[PDB]
Amino acid sequence: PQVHLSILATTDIHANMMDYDYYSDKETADFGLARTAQLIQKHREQNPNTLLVDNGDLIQGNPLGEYAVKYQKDDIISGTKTHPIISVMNALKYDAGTLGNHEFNYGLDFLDGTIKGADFPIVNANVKTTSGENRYTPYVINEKTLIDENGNEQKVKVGYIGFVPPQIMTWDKKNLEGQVQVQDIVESANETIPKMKAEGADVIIALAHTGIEKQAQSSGAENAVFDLATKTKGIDAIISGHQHGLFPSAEYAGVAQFNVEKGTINGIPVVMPSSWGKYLGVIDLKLEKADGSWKVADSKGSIESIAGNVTSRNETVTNTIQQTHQNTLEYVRK
Amino acid sequence: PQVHLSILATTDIHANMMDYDYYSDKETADFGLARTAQLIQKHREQNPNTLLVDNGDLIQGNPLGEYAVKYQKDDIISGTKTHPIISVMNALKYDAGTLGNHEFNYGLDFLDGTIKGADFPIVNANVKTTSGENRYTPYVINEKTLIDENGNEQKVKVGYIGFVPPQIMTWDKKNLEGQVQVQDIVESANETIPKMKAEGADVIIALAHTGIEKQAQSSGAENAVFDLATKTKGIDAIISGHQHGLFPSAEYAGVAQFNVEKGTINGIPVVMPSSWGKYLGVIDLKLEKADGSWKVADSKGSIESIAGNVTSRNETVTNTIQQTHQNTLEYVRK
Ligand SMILES: [Mg+2]
Ligand SMILES: [Mg+2]
Ligand SMILES: [Mg+2]
Ligand SMILES: [Mn+2]
Ligand SMILES: [Mn+2]
Repeated sequence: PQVHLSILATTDIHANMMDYDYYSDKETADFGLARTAQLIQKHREQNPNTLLVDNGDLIQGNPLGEYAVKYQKDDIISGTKTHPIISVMNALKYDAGTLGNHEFNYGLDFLDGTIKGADFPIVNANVKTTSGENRYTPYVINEKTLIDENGNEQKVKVGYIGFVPPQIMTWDKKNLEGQVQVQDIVESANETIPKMKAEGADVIIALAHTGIEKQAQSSGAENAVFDLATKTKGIDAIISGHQHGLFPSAEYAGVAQFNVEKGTINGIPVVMPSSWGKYLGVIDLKLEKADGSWKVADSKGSIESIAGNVTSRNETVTNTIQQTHQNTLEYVRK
Repeated sequence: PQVHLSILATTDIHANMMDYDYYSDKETADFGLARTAQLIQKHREQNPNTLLVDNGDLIQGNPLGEYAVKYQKDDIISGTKTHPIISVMNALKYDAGTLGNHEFNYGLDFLDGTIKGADFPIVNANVKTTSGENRYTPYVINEKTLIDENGNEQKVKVGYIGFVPPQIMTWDKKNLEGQVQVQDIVESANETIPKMKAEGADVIIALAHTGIEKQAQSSGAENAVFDLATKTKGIDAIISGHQHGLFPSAEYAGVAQFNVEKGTINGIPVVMPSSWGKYLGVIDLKLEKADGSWKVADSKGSIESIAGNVTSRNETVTNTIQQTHQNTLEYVRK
């Protein structure tokens, strides 16, 4: 009897809550989480066993992100106020998030404070203190009661692990030098996966804030998804970002280890849903239990555009962010 | 009897030649000089006395700009090959251009090489050598034979002067420290304008790669257009950019010195046509001659969107850039 599990994913939102360009000071139809959330609802309606994750580069990039750090830094840091972007994610009932490089742009304290307000775990395994301790929650495992194809309950332990590029040491040198170090993405995965398996994880989802190259690279690579898929063992699904590209896409047809039709790399489903909420990532897993152990019998990775599928703003996003958005308009209009 | 002179302006194109997103690897209708050039053609058909200028942040920003610096650096530097973006500008018969902050991202030598290939002058008055000499052509004056409203010829000397924000010393510290310095925008204008008037300039156009604030600022300001308009004398038209905003726009109604209906600041027409070719700036001057000297009798600044006015790519742009664009696709796809 199988379990059909769906994972929905956003990446590189870059603080675009509304379908709005603060620079031209105009509405747009082309991007924004208020539009992507319409796809999220649609997919949730299709499968009760649905998880929702974000892949980082979330809280920074436009004037709304600037507004939050300028006007609410102290209260966000203390946990008094929830970061307004995190409030949206909370309203949407995200199950997990992770850190992109741009999460570090406003300093470590603001990031810690941002994380404090999330209802869901925000994980990262490769950023460490100067003495070698995990600087963030490295992974989490949640026991989920999923419904199988016979309608029966199946308890399945789902784990999330996250990765950021080591190049944050360059990009955010001022904020980070002397305060953290960053372990190679693949080496972090290999160190951490065994622990997740020991602690009972049945399905492991990588929130890999890192892109895709067509061939192997060595340690320290900025865009390491191919290496994650080939050099590790135990990851069942990979969410990709950072490059602001699309995966799957036709360009990868004929590249060793890639299956464009299935959206897989080395047999593991991978999705990279563009940037700014222009696409939603969708991974389907068919889980099969044997010998008390779960495996992935079949999978697919796909992406869906908001273009042509979405024509209006999601009310949950709009209602949640509205005040902050109007505050941002005032801030921008000086 | 008057002369109607029209000035068309682009700004912050950021190497978007085609209406194409290299990151998602697909066509867009949203931006690109190939679309803006359709507005250029339309406006040129409306008035024989038309000038065309670019306001900087032109050669950098996307993978096409990267392709040029990576694959053609040596030949661009020597002047052996024209920068492909500059070939497009040459083909569209631009009359002048200027330096935005991003022109410095690839170093001083590459920028010098890029400029060598332009058929038109690229001016900048405020970047200086460490000893105080102008690092670039500070201004140019061209005697134009314009046609007045009686159909008669009128020789009018048009000058172009350009400015970049002094903050390039921070943004491009590695490329610039110890090699140039940057004079305050207003102070550069006040130093340079008298010389232009001495050399006979009748009409002076500022290619001001700098944005707009609603009230006065002091020396060293990043966004200095208000101060240019109020603290200098002798500028007849200002092209603004850098902020990626819109001007004229309704937000400025009721702000002292601003006239939204006419698109002026302190009586001088100003335009800021968004970014990436999403708008074309259009300034109309009605020039009158009294006693051997020209003055601007009436003026207007306006911007026009490619949205709703343009539905296809301009052939001169496409034909000129096609090979480079195809090479860029190969580069991006690896
Ligand atoms: Mg960063
Ligand atoms: Mg990133
Ligand atoms: Mg700029
Ligand atoms: Mn990003
Ligand atoms: Mn720009």
